[PDB]
Amino acid sequence: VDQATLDKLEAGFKKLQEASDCKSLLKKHLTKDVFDSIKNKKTGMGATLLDVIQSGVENLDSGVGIYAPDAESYRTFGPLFDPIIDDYHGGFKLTDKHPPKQWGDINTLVGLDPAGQFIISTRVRCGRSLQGYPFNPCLTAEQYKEMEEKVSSTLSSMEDELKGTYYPLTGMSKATQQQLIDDHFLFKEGDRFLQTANACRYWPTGRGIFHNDAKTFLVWVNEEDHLRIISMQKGGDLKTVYKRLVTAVDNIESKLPFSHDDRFGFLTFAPTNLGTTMRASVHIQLPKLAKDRKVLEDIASKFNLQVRGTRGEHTESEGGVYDISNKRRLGLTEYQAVREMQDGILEMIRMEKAAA
Ligand SMILES: Nc1ncnc2c1ncn2[C@@H]1O[C@H](COP(=O)(O)OP(=O)(O)O)[C@@H](O)[C@H]1O
Ligand SMILES: NC(=[NH2+])NCCC[C@H](N)C(=O)O
Ligand SMILES: [Cl-]
Ligand SMILES: [Mg+2]
Repeated sequence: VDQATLDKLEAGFKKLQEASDCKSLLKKHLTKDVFDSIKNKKTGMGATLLDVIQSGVENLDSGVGIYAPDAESYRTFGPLFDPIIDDYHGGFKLTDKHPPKQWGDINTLVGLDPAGQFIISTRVRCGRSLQGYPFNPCLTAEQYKEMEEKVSSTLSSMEDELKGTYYPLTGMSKATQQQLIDDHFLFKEGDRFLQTANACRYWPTGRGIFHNDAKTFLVWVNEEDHLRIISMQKGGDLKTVYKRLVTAVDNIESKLPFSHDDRFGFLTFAPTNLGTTMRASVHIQLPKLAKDRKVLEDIASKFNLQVRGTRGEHTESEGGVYDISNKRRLGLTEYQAVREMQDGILEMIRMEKAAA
């Protein structure tokens, strides 16, 4: 590590202290004992502790605040990642090791809201990393194009329900883009947390979205992760949604080599998406229980569920519509993950029905 870097790190660490109102896991776990212990480390690709915490330092409002420039970062800066991963994922020790991929008995899933008075839509996604490629911050503009090439090709061989067209962000009309974002299909453009983590370089080169005409199956290309395999649709038919995602992933996995860590499961750019990389969500309306986003969040937390705005994380709820999903992704199976969301939603719906 050079000198200019340490200057910004020492300056960054101090900033986290003078932010009495900062509640990010970064501040909560980057002790002076942890800071000094690794701030002088660098990875084979030149990633430093600054490339890891820069986003959380510049955005005190972050909930986590860090990212892994390359797979090696997860271990080079273990002292910092390890405790953050443990806290977030509901308890993941140092000796712990994520379990083997297990979709589970899909047949055991049920409809989330029959009467259809609360649930608007259901969605489940996973994240994958192409072997041979580092994470965003370590990518060259040429690598974004290479990766875009590989993924688009592999997806052109999707058949039946999973058959669709790849739409590059480069050349996409502002109208088409804005609509796909507003319809909750396409990832938003320019996220401050990602920008400051240098995850958006050369934008929009190599970025794109693949999806079948129904747009119930989608693959985000080069946003936060190399790939994001999405399955979504209106209603609470979690069974179908999950089943579809499973089909897609198993198929895609037989064609593209994805990075998998003996301990962290499937590797991702961010620590909250490790392991199963699964975020099973629903856009739900709970008028009585959501009489204060805060009281709703306290309820959901008891079920290991997370609450997000209608347009995604770091956004507000629009017209009572909230994004509730399983928070944990590492330390449990795909099946267990999707189940925490299922079980959690079923109870909250009940609590809502009995609510005064
Ligand atoms: N259950 C859902 N129904 C419809 N859209 C969803 C659903 N869950 C999330 N979304 C949409 O996914 C997009 C990305 O949201 P974000 O919070 O970044 O989640 P992620 O990165 O895990 O996919 C946003 O448009 C959000 O509105
Ligand atoms: N997509 C994600 N990694 N979301 C969770 C972290 C988001 C942001 N870096 C924060 O810590 O607030
Ligand atoms: Cl994260
Ligand atoms: Mg996202």
